[PDB]
Amino acid sequence: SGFRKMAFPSGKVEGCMVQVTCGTTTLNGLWLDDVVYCPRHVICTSEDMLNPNYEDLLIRKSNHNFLVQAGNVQLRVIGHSMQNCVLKLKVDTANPKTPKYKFVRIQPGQTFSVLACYNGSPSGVYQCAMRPNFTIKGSFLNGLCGSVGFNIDYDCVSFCYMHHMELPTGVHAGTDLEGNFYGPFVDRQTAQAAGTDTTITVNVLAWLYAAVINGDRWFLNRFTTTLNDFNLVAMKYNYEPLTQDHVDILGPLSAQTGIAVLDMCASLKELLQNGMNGRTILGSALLEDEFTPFDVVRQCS
Amino acid sequence: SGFRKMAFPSGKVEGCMVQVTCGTTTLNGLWLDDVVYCPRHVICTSEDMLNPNYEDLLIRKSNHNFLVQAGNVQLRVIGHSMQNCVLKLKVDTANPKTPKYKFVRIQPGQTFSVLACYNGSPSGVYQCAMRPNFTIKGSFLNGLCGSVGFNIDYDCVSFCYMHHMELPTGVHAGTDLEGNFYGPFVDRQTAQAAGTDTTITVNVLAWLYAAVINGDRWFLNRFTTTLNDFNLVAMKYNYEPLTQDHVDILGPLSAQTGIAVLDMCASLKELLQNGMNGRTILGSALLEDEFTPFDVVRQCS
Repeated sequence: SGFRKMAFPSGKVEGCMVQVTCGTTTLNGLWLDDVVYCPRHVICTSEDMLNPNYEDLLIRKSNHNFLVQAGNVQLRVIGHSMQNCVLKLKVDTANPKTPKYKFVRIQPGQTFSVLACYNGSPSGVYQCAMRPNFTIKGSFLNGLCGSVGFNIDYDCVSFCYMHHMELPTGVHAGTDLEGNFYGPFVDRQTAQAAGTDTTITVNVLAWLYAAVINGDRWFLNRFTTTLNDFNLVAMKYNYEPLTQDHVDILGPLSAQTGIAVLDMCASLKELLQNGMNGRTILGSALLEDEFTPFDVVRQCS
Repeated sequence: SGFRKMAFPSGKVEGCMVQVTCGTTTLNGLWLDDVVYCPRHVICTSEDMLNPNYEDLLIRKSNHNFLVQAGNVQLRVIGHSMQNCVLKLKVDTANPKTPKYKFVRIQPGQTFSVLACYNGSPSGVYQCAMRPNFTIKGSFLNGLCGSVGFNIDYDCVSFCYMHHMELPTGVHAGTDLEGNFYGPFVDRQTAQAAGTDTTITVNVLAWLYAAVINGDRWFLNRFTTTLNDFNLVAMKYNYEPLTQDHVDILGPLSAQTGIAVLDMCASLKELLQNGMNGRTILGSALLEDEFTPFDVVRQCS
């Protein structure tokens, strides 16, 4: 039938985006209260990025080397500090548009919205997943460093990602808002390998439930299986192993559709082995894994 | 490789969404200056919708039957008026959050962002195309009547769509902001057929250019063709005919990639006839038609 990825409304985040320029390098910053968060690599020349000593580089910089703009306004940097891979630029003006917010570190396979920004100006909003190997796919953040990923729960913006770099493979890597990289990556222009990526099994199951809910059910069979038997097949097709926590997470969708989680696992098992025979599910010719069980519940209920 | 659909930042639209309740029916309204725009079918009972005389129904209603809420605020309806299929509720308070805006009527095959809203509260943002048959696919606006589609150019929000209804097939139908339906549809609960849908040829070509730009070029062949010869094949696979205006529209992408528009048409011709042989283009197993040439230019340049 049809099922679209949905991003959170970006309004609350838009009012926090600023421009941070240092030398010939301009990237995006996040302005929350009297602090502007941005990738520490803003201080690096192209040469510096090859093997930066950030401690030593940061020391040479002065406040007045950091040009922070919010629209047409110029915010004066009062003090600069480094927390892991993120720079914290203290300013004398609290952002009046600061929303209720938390910093959160998300798990692999979870989803969030990214407000893609160029030089402090919002350009667009994307929905994406953190891959099991802690990268983001889609070639949508190229040179848009400092753009942030988030989720909105009630009135609160939970910031979970800040874009730092493209790996040589083109995939995106970044940090949480405390500047800790997702995955084994470092903010240096060197060869770095992402792990083997795997398909997010729980998400694919969620999406199949979505398909049933939307009347697209051709793939449903009258088999069931055990987690153990299913996971043998999963490993073969580079699917993340399915846990009891995952099964527990899928309960509401199982209850809504009257399809036991392990029965849905049996239908996936058959799709993996036989393919889709030139057929589509929710208008897609492949199995989609960037919708969480929560995403499906929110959109389908 | 990878290429994600991007919605416009929704902030400017978020501040315009209101709740309009009439009887047991609650839907979304657009609050611009001292006017609230919403589907006229808000005044209809479930029974009324089967065959409404809107003129007669509107007459029975009074201002005080229209409950208009902006967050926790209650806006008093000063006067109510009907322009085609949209109700215009005059209020005594101008929206202080009114952005620079235009009302525009878009062409079939064009794209826009939809701020999906439930009862005046923004829930999410989607990117979509107006199908050649003047419907919207994706089952994302169900019961979210009054949600609006838009584009943002510079500082200006160009409103182009207001959601009214799902056709019995489940696809979405709606109007421009002057209340003129897109396509042959009416705001009545009766059987209505959408035209045969066709694939948006110019958009598919745009997306192939996108694929080349992102290093995914396996489908490129050393053939060319004429518009006439191509369009013979297109008609066979229910593709929109390609015009010189379309070719002219694709010029910048042709210039960026060094691939003549008619040469790209020849590669599409081959994809249509032979399929994709279990291969993907930009991570998709089918030919995507919801990215305009403009969308591709904005995202890839």
